[PDB]
Amino acid sequence: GVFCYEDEATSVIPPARLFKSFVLDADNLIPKVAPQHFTSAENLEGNGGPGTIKKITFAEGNEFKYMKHKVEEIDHANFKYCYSIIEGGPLGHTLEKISYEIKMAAAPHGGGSILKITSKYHTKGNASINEEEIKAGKEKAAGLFKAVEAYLLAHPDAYC
Repeated sequence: GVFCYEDEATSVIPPARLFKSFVLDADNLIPKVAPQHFTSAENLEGNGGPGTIKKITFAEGNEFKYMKHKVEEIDHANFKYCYSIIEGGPLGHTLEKISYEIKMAAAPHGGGSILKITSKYHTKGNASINEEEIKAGKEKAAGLFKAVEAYLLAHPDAYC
């Protein structure tokens, strides 16, 4: 089954900075912002736009594997980034893909942003929403939006 999760939250930053940190500099920023679950990244093969595989290096406790993060549509004009995961630790037994859709919208907050991450989980036809793996995916995605709300609260300017 595809399950469809979202975390919509409010940031100190205009969404240009919030998309440009979370998604565009995901390669170093996410692995500095939940540094316990992600260690580093590399742009594996891609044109910078969609059809790009990023390789985000990935952990539980210690470093585990490379995970492969597939860019499917970027939109800095609406501060969106849609992506996918063809291979990875979560993909590993029970999932055939995961998607993410970022949209970053305007907020009622002064100078701020609505961040969204979506994540969907395409559970292999042998497997559910892994109560183990999808409860991790939803809590680790919250990890980043909260830790980025703090880190981008301290470097609002960096991604300008």
